[PDB]
Amino acid sequence: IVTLTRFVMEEGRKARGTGEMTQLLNSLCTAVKAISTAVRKAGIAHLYGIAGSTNVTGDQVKKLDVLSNDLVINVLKSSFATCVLVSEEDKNAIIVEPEKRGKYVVCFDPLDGSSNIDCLVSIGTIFGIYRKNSTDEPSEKDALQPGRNLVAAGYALYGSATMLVLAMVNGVNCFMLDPAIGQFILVDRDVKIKKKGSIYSINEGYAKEFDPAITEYIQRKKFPPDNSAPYGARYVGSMVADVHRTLVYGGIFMYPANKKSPKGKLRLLYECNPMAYVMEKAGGLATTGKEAVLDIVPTDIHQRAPIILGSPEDVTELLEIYQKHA
Amino acid sequence: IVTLTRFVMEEGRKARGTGEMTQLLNSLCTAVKAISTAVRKAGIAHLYGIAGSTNVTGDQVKKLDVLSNDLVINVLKSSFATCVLVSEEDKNAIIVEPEKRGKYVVCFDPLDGSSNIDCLVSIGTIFGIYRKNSTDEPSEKDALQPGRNLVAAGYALYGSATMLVLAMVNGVNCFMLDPAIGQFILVDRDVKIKKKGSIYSINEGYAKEFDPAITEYIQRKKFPPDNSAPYGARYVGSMVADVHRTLVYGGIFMYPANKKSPKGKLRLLYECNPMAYVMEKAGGLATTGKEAVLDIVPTDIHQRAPIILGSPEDVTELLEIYQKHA
Amino acid sequence: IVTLTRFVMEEGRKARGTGEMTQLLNSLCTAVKAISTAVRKAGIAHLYGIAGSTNVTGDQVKKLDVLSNDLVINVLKSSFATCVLVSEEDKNAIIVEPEKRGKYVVCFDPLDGSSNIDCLVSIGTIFGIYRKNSTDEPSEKDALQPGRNLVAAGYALYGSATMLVLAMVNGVNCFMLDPAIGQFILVDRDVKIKKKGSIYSINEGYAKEFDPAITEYIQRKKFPPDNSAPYGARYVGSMVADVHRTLVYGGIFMYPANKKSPKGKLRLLYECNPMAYVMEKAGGLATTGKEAVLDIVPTDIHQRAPIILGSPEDVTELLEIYQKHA
Amino acid sequence: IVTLTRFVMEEGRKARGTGEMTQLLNSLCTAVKAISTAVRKAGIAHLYGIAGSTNVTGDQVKKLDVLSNDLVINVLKSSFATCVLVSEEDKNAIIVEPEKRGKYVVCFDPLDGSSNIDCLVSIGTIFGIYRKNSTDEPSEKDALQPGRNLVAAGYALYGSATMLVLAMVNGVNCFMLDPAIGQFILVDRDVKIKKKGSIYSINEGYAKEFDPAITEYIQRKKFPPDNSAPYGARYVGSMVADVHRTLVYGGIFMYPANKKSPKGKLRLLYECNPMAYVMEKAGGLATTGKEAVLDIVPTDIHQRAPIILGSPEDVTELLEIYQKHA
Ligand SMILES: O=P(O)(O)OC[C@H]1O[C@](O)(CO)[C@@H](O)[C@@H]1O
Ligand SMILES: O=P(O)(O)OC[C@H]1O[C@](O)(CO)[C@@H](O)[C@@H]1O
Ligand SMILES: O=P(O)(O)OC[C@H]1O[C@](O)(CO)[C@@H](O)[C@@H]1O
Ligand SMILES: O=P(O)(O)OC[C@H]1O[C@](O)(CO)[C@@H](O)[C@@H]1O
Ligand SMILES: [Zn+2]
Ligand SMILES: [Zn+2]
Ligand SMILES: [Zn+2]
Ligand SMILES: [Zn+2]
Ligand SMILES: [Zn+2]
Ligand SMILES: [Zn+2]
Ligand SMILES: [Zn+2]
Ligand SMILES: [Zn+2]
Repeated sequence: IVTLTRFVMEEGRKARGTGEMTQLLNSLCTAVKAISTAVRKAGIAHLYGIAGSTNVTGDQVKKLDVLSNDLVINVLKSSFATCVLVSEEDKNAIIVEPEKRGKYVVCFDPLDGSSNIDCLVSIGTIFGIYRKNSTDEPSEKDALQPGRNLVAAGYALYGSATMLVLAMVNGVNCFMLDPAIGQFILVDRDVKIKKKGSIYSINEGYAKEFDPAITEYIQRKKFPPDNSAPYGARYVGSMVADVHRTLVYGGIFMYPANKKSPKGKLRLLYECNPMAYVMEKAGGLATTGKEAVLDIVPTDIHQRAPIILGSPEDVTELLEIYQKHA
Repeated sequence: IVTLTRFVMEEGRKARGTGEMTQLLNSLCTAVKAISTAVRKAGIAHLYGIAGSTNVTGDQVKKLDVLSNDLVINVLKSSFATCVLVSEEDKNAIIVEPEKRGKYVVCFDPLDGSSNIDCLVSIGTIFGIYRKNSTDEPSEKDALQPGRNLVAAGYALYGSATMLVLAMVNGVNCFMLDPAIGQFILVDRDVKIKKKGSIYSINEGYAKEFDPAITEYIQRKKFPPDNSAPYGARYVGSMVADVHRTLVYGGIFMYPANKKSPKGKLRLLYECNPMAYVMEKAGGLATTGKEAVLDIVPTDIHQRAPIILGSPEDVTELLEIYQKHA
Repeated sequence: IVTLTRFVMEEGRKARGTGEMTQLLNSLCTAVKAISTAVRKAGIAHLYGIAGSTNVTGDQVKKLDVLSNDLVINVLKSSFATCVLVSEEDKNAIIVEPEKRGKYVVCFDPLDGSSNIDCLVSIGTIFGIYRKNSTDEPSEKDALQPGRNLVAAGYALYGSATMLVLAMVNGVNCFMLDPAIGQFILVDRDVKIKKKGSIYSINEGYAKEFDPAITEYIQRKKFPPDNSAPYGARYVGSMVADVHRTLVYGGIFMYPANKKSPKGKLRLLYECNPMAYVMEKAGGLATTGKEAVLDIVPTDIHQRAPIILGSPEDVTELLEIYQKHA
Repeated sequence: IVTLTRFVMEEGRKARGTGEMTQLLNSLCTAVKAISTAVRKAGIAHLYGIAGSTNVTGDQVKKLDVLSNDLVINVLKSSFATCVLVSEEDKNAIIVEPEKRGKYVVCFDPLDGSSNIDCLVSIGTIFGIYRKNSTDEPSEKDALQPGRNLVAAGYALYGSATMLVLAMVNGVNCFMLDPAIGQFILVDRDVKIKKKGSIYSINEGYAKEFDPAITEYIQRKKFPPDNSAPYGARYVGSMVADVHRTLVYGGIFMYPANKKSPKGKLRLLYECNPMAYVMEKAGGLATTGKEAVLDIVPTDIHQRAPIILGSPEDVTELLEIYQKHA
C-alpha cells in the first residue's frame, strides 16, 4: 500500500516541511537498493575478500566496503540536502560543494558487520541525521552534536530479507524491500519494544575483560535468583542484526566497555547514536552504564562508546547493578 | 562457469551413474530457488507468523514452514528418484507411489532456524541422501541407517546471499544462487575446514544445565591456560547459519546434551547427520562427545542427538575433556 | 549515474519549482515499475484473457487492463499533485478529493496495445500532463486544453526492455528500467528524430478505406519516383511500440482517418497528444493531414483523432500530398 | 506446476530414452535464461550498437549477437549430447571435441531479429535438433538433412514476457520464463493453430519485387471477393515475434522469394526449418509456394529459403494461387 516514499511525503505533509528530508531519504533508499542487490550476489560478483586498507579506528576494508561507501556518499551528495557527511571510512568529515549543499549532516556506517560477510551473515547500513545549527560555513564540528539532536535515524538490514528501519521524532516504522518491484514497502508502524525481554546478546569471549557489573549481570541471566528460566543467548556479530532482533523480540544487547578498551568498541557517531535513537523512539533505552548515549557530547568524530540498549526493564536491571558498584 | 547442474552431470559422468542422483539433485535445487525467493519477501508476502501446529518433536509451525515442506516434498516426488522421504514436519515417513519411485531415501528439514525468521536472521534447508539397500518393498526403516550410509548431503543457506552447500563422497563444493538468472553457480570447490579455529558457538543460556565437560571446555576458551587470546563467541540461533560459519572460518559448534535433554535438541536424521557428513567430508569432526554421530544407528526417525562439530583440533580438545571425565 | 529521480529534481532545480511535478513524476514511475513487473509474468500470473467490459470508445478489457489502471489512478491520487484525471477506462473524468489535490491534470492510457498482450508483443503506458488554468473548482473541462498546453508527457514501453520516454519543455530524455535495482536509469538525453526516415508504419489492411492522399503516399514509398529504394514497412500493432521505433530510427507512423471513421481511431487526449508532444519536442511533426494535433481544442474527453507523426521530412511529404488534393 | 525440466524427463520417461535430449534441452534453457536477462537491461549494460562483423549471409553483428552465440555454443558443448553445431554466426559447422560428443546436431540462430533490438522490439532464439544418422565420424554434412529429420525444435521469445516454444514429435507446448524463480513454467500444451486466420504478415516495402502470386494474394486480403472484412496487417520485423503471433492468433506469415533474391532471405537450417516444424506440429503448414520446406534437402548450411507458414486454410489459399500461375 504505502511506499516508503509516500510515507515521508505524507509525514512532511503536516510537519509543514520544505521537503529536503524527502529528497535525502529518497536518495538514501536507492543506495540501499544498490548495496543490497550487490550483497545478494557478492560471491558471483567476486566481492568477498579485501581491498587493502585499515579503517580509522582500525578495521580491514573489503571491496564491498568501499563500494557502498562511495555510493552512499554520491547519492547523499546529489540529494541537494546535505552539507556535512561522516563515514566509517574516512579520516575526515566530508563537506559538500556549495551548489549541492543542504541543511543536513548525515553520519553513517555504509556497511556494518564486516566480519560477517564471507559467512553470509546479515549485514546492514546505519545512518543518523542532524540539522545544521550553524551560521558558520559548514565544518566538521557540525557533526559533533549529542544524539538528542537527531531529526531522523535508522538502518538497513540485508538479512534473509532486506529491511529499512526508520526512526523519526514521531516513532519507529519498518519497511521491507520488495525485490520484485524494487520499492520499500511499509511492514510495521509504529514499532515498540517489549518492556522486558527473554534474550541476552553479548560476546562472552571477553569474559576475562568485563567489569564486575556486566559479569554479575550475565550471571544473573544464567542463574536467575527468582528461579525463573534463564534468558536465551544470541550474538550474531553484526550489530544491526542483533539490534534488530532485540527490537522485534525484546531483551538486551551489550557492547560494554572492557578492561582493554575504556570505551568499548562501537563508534558513537554512526553506530551507537542511531541505534539508541531508534531504541528510545521505540520506547527502549540506550546507556553506557553511566550515561545516556544520546546525551554524550562528542569530540572526535571517530570516537567509540560502550553501549547497552534494549527493553528498558532489562536495561534498567543492569543500570541498577552498575550503580550498586559505582 | 559451472552451473550446479553441469557439475553433477560431470561427476556422474565418470562415476558411471544411471543419473537419478541428477534428477534428484536437480529437483531439489528448484525448490531451493522457490523457498528462497519467498523468504526474501516473506514480509510483503504476509508469511511471518504461524500456521497452527506443533512439530513432531515439539515445535510451532509457521506458514512458511509448511510452504517449503510441501514444495520439497513435491519436487522430490516428481524427481522419479526417491522411494522414502523423512521430513521435519511429518509424524511418519512418506512412501512414494510406485510409478514415481526411485532408489533414494531423502531425509530433510525443509526450513531450519524457525525462530530466526521474524527477525530476518539466516535460515536454511537441510538434506541427506541414502541409497535403499533393501529388497523389501520400501518402508520407514529404510531411513534408519547410520550417517555413514549417506551418498550425498548438504544444506541451503538463505543468508545475505543464497548458497547451496553440497557434500558427496568426493568432497565439499559450494554454489551460490545467482538471483538474476536463477541458476546455482559454483563458488568454492572442494572445501576444507581449518585444523584449528578461533571461534566458539553455543547457547550459554543453559550454563546451569551443561555437563562438566562442556562447562570446563567453555571456560578454557574464555581463560586460556596457554595465555593465548580467548576464542570469540558467535551463536546465531540457526544451525545452518552457524555450521556454515564454522565451515568457512573454522572453530567449533556445540549443541550438547544438557541435564534436561539426555540427547540434546537437534534431530539426528535431517539435521545432525548431514552436517556431520559435510563436516567430515570437509575434513572436520562430528561427535556427541561419546560417539561419532555418523555411526549412530537410529531407531526413531524423529530422534535427537547432541552434536559437536568443527575443526578437528577443537573438536578433539573437547573429546579429550569428555574422556577425562568419562 | 543519473536516476530518473535525480534528473527531475535537478531540472526543477533551476526552473525554480515548488516540486509537485516531482512527486507526481515519482508517483508515476513506481506504477511503471509495477505494471511492468506484472506484464513480464502475465502468463504464470494468469492475467492473459479478459475481465469483462467494453471501453468507452469500444474496446474489450482484460484483467491486466484494469489492474494497471487502478494502480496508476492510486499513485497519481496519493502524489498530492493532481486535481483531475482522465483514463482510457472511465466514462468520466476523475476529480481528486481536496486533501490530495494538486495543480495537475494527467491524461492517460494505462496500458495501450491491448491486442498485443497475448502474443507477447510490446505494450506501454501513455500520459500527458497539463497545469490547471482555472480559478474554478476543478472539473472535467480542465482536461479540454489543446496539446500545446502540456507541461510534460511521454510513455512507458514494456518491450524487450522496459523504458520510460519523457518529454518536457526542454526536450526528450529516455530512461531504461534496471530490473535488478528497480530504478529508472537515464539512457539517452536529449533525443532527436532524423530529418528523414527509411521506414513506413501503417495498417494496410484498410487499403480499401484510405483516402487518396494516404493511398498515393503509401504507393510512393513502394514505387519511388526518384528510383531510390522503397521504404521498409513495419507495423507492430502497439502504438507506443511503433512510435518509439519511429522515434529512434526515424520515418513515419500513420493512423489516418479512414472512410469508416471520420477521425481515425486513436484517442486525442491520452494517445495522440502525448506522442505528438514528444514528437515535436524531439523535433518531428504530428499532423492529422489538415491540422497540427497539438492545436486541436478537444470537446470530448474520449474523442479520437487521425494522427501522422514522424520525421518531418516524411511527415511533410504527405502533407504536401494532402494539400494537393485539399 | 510443471517445470520445463519435469516435462521433458516425463516425456522421455515413456519414450524410453537414454536422456541426453534432456541434458541438452536443459543446457539450452539456461542459455535462454542468460540471453534474456541481458536483453532486459541491454541498455544500462551498454550492449546496444555493434561489435564489428558481417554474418555469413551478410548481416551486421552486435555485441549482443556474439554474446548469446558464445553462450549457447558453450552450454550445448558442455551438455555432453551434441556432436555437430550450426550457428548463424559461423562460416563453418562446429564439431565437438570427442570427450563431450553426443548424438545430436543442433542448428541455431542465437539471437534473431537483429534490427529490432535498439528499438526494443521482441527478439528470440531459434533452434532445431536432429539425430546423427552416421557411422561416419561427425562432419558438417550431418547437418544437411531435410527438416523432416528433426527430433525437436522451437524458439525463445524475449517479448513483453520471455517464452520457450517447444515442438517435439508429440506436439507443441509453451512455457513461460518466471523471472522471479528463474524457471521455465509450462503455460500452454499442446498447442494448435486456427484452421483459418484474420491477419496477414509481410514486408510490403518490396511490393515492386514480389511475384504475381504474392501480389494477387496480398490484394485478395485487402479486397475480399467474398466481401468479407479484409485481414488486418502486422509485421514486426522479428521472425520469432511474428511466427508466434501467427501461432497463437492464426493467419499467415510470408517471407517470399522476391525478384532480387531467388530464395527469399530467411535461412533454411536454423530459421525456416524450426518454424516449419513447429508449424506443422501445431497443425499448420510451411511452404515455399512450390515445396514443403520440411522436405528440402539442403546443400549449404547457410542457405536461404522463401517461407510461407501459417494456418493451413490461409497457407493453402496462396498455394492455390501459386499453382494457378505455375
Ligand atoms: O566480534 P566482536 O568483537 O564482538 O565485534 C563485532 C561488532 O563489531 C561490528 O562488526 C562493528 O565493529 C558490530 O557490528 C559487531 O557487533
Ligand atoms: O535457541 P536454542 O535452544 O539454542 O535452539 C536453536 C536451535 O534450534 C534450531 O532452530 C533447530 O531446532 C537450530 O537451527 C538452532 O541451533
Ligand atoms: O489493429 P489496428 O486497427 O491497426 O489498431 C491498433 C492500434 O490500436 C491501439 O491498440 C490502441 O487502440 C494502438 O496501440 C494500435 O496502433
Ligand atoms: O526487414 P525485412 O527485410 O522484412 O527482414 C526482417 C527479417 O529478417 C530477420 O531479422 C532475420 O533476417 C527476421 O527476423 C525478420 O523477419
Ligand atoms: Zn562499515
Ligand atoms: Zn560497523
Ligand atoms: Zn524445519
Ligand atoms: Zn531445524
Ligand atoms: Zn489502454
Ligand atoms: Zn491504447
Ligand atoms: Zn541471429
Ligand atoms: Zn535471424
